[PDB]
Amino acid sequence: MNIFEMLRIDEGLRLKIYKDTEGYYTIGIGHLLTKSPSLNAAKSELDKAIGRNCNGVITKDEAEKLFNQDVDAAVRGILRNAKLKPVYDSLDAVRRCALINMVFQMGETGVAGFTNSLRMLQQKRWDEAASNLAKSRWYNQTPNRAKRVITTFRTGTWDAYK
Ligand SMILES: [Cl-]
Ligand SMILES: [Cl-]
Repeated sequence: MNIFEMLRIDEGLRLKIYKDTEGYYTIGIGHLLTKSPSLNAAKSELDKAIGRNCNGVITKDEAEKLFNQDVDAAVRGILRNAKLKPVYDSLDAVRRCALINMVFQMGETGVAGFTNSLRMLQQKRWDEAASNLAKSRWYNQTPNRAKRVITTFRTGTWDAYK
């Protein structure tokens, strides 16, 4: 199990524009296109992202190319963030995947907002951080995925994914 396989399980793969859990226009492997209600605002973004006229549809390769960019961007974002970096640095290899997962899903700014949980992870208080992470909109909106990530933070193993 690695970060790629983990996110691919959590996000799925779709070759045609679809709407995410929040109702936003998405494509491929969790690649957010626009928060705009316009399908046209989405087809536009998509062609801009791919560099071709897609007409809302992409190939597997194109979807994986986006996925690669987004994971890389997620990682560099954590490393550049004053709030996130220390946390990441303090963690083992499995738990690091769990933080990258949240960041990919909710953006750097969102996760950086989990002040208390971040502090508990840094202190290696696994159980307490798992409890606090659960008191969030995130967990209430996408409970199965949140539980998986949370379990990963609690245990340090890939159990939740196998
Ligand atoms: Cl709550
Ligand atoms: Cl879910």
